[PDB]
Amino acid sequence: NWLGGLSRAAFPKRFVFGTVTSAYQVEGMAASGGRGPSIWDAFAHTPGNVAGNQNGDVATDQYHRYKEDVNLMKSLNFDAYRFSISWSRIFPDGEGRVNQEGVAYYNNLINYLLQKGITPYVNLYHYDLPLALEKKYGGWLNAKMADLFTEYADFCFKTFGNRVKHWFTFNQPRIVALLGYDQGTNPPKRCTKCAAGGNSATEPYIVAHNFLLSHAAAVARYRTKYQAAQQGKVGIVLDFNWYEALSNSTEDQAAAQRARDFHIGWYLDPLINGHYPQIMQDLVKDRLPKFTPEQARLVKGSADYIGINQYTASYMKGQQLMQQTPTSYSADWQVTYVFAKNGKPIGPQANSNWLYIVPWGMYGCVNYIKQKYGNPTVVITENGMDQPANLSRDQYLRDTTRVHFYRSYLTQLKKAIDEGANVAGYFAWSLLDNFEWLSGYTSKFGIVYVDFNTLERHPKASAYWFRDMLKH
Ligand SMILES: OC[C@H]1O[C@@H](O[C@H]2[C@H](O)[C@@H](O)[C@H](O[C@H]3[C@H](O)[C@@H](O)[C@H](O[C@H]4[C@H](O)[C@@H](O)[C@H](O)O[C@@H]4CO)O[C@@H]3CO)O[C@@H]2CO)[C@H](O)[C@@H](O)[C@@H]1O
Ligand SMILES: [Zn+2]
Repeated sequence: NWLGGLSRAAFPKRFVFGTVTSAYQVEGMAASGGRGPSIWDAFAHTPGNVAGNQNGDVATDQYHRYKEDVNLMKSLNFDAYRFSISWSRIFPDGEGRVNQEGVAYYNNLINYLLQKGITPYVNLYHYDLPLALEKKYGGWLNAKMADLFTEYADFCFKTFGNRVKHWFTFNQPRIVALLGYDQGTNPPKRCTKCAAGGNSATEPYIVAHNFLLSHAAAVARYRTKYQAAQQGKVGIVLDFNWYEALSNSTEDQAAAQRARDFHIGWYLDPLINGHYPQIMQDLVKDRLPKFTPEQARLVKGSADYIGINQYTASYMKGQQLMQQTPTSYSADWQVTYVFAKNGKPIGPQANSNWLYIVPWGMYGCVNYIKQKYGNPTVVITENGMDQPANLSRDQYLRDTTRVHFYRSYLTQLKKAIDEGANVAGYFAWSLLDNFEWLSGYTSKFGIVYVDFNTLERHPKASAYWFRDMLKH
């Protein structure tokens, strides 16, 4: 049967199911309603940066249509919605003056969600640094971000936290560090060779450290000032793709473990254990910042739950660890990616070249965090796959591959939960086809189709799959 035995009965009592968007990717009204620009507005408006020179000026226009989109998610039997607040829609300059029209939007959205029985899970940040903060402070290169982010977070707690009980600070700080400061392909476009400046060997580590210190500072503010009255929770969202040793050789098994540590341990060891992974300390040395005892104690235990964005898996091949002139965060891992074993690909690709469909990676990741980190509370905060551009509406709606994707991946998550993993919830990326960063509107991740000419919504087969699976 097309549910493959899945239903709410197959998951723990009170397990949360939701869908996900992010502000810049869906809201639109990027330069209206008092919103100031983010680094993504500037980047997207530069010819050549985004597929087709597209941007998020209008996106899906959820700003005007949010009640339609909330009605739809409720009709599909989801319990929750993960979205983000645009920092520059609240503070157009990232600090100082509040945009009251921006505040009213998020109030109206949160209030409508609650009216319809949908739980808001709110990200404070999803790549969209106010452009004014980038220009004035140097963004995440500046330790002052901890203060700036904490004052922003404080405002959001004060204004929405009587209603919002489930917060996240950041989304995929690894991707910000990697693409913004190692490869220099997302804003601020920094890297060793880059026109904007940078250093691929040092800046990614500086950025990650500042995200960890800012997270900790915002959570300390929540706990000391807001928690007693509001009784909510604050976590963080981390990407984790699975790495499987290519063979059972000592060097391949080591390479796979190195990859895990440089990918997810980079953030989880500080958040769980109060220090960076030992291998990163050993290999990155002076280029890895050192937490003071006081900082490490602020960071450790600072996430009420760990959000994991889980998409894909790779095989890892090792090598003897070499003394190397430092070049980049990526090269520091000393591993070789491999995408076939025994002459067979690890899985077929979705539209995005990096996205290999490997449902057992979901089990790998969840089991791994269970066994390594003392079984912390984990929320699967994104999981999904994309269709290519230029299909007909009916081709988009017959998303048989995405249906198979969700059934397989959710079966593997169920496998890990049944083995004892402390997973509290699962969220599909995305509710709607949207602005997919460098891919623009050329990558379709939604369970709901969006016609980008007319802005009409049409639920795909995968939306109906969820509605059937999730009926109460
Ligand atoms: O895209 C959907 C959604 O997910 C969230 O972010 C995505 C990013 O949008 C996407 O760019 C990112 O891609 C990663 C990928 O996961 C890695 O596997 C891949 O690894 C590289 C490695 O860096 C190279 O050194 C090596 O040579 O090859 C491999 C490629 O096979 O690196 C890419 C970045 O290039 O994946 C994220 C999720 O993990 C966001 O939250 C959401 O907003 C996005 O829309
Ligand atoms: Zn509109």
